[PDB]
Amino acid sequence: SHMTFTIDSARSIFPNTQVADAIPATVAAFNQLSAEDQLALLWFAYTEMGTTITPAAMSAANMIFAENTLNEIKQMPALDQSQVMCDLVNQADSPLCRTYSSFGMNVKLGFWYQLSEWMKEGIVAPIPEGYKLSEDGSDVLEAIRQLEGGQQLSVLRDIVVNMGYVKKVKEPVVPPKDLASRSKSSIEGIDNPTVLSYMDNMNAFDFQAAVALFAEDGALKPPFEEPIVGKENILAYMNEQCYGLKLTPQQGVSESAAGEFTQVKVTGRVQSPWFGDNVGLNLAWRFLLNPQGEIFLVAIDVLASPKELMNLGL
Ligand SMILES: CC1=C(/C=C/C(C)=C/C=C/C(C)=C/C=C/C=C(C)/C=C/C=C(C)/C=C/C2=C(C)C(=O)CCC2(C)C)C(C)(C)CCC1
Repeated sequence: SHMTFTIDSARSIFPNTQVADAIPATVAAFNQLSAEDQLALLWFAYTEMGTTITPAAMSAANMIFAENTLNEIKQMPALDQSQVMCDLVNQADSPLCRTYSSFGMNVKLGFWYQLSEWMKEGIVAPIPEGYKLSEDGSDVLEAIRQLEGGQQLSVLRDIVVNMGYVKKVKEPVVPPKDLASRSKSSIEGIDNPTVLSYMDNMNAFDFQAAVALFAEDGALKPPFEEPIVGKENILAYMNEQCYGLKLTPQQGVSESAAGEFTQVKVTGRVQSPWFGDNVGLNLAWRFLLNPQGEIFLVAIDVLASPKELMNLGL
């Protein structure tokens, strides 16, 4: 009397999948730096991207939620403005740091975008002119710079959402696309209707229909994060982060797994609404589907290199 799979065990499907281990490795080294090296580093890392980041639409959609905090920061004198940003990057326990944690990912990113423009403008205390990183800061920055552009964005995203204090409810409601404006996924080697439905629903921003594909104890595991377990939790996450994505699943493989479960690996690209033209992250989706065809786990990973797109069969 036992269990074929746990979420823990499920997470080992498809072991020859190389993830971009350098992303969290670099975030971990970033976390050892001083607050002033940290903010300067993000300044340099952010600013480097230039055109790669398309900040305009997402900022606009999300700014209602950050407006009051931002304007409160706007009215502070420079030394208070610096101190608040130091509090966020240090993960201090302040009411502002807690309000920051309650913001949705896209609100957090629009917040920092606004601070980036005001810093440029000198409405917010900028990074001191000619500020120069420590040897350790400099090294984290070169590590970032060695990554593919999408992976650098992953670093930035990871750092941003983990600032402030450690239920994300302050985000906009998601409009699903019109029924007349949706796209049907085609994946080479794969006809699995759960997988195609996951792709199509996610692409249409129909997160009720995507959550409906999961088991009651099913789980969605983002890149470098713990699994999110159960429909209410998965829907909440999808509302926070999955608006505006263009998923391009390209290939995959299906195999039977123990106890009439089915294991499905897909590789492809995502484009975030924050990304430019031709920026995509290469992803794996690794599904474990129970015998009833429902998602017990889907695990999304950023791939180490484009070589991993065709790492499929066994
Ligand atoms: C901080 C800071 C500053 C400003 C920083 C700014 C302004 C940063 C902007 C960064 C941005 C805009 C990054 C955006 C990145 C987006 C990424 C990398 C998203 C990837 C998405 C993926 C991989 C999604 C895939 C998924 C799929 C396909 C699924 O099947 C299910 C869900 C999910 C897993 C989500 C300044 C300069 C002031 C200095 C002081 C501190």
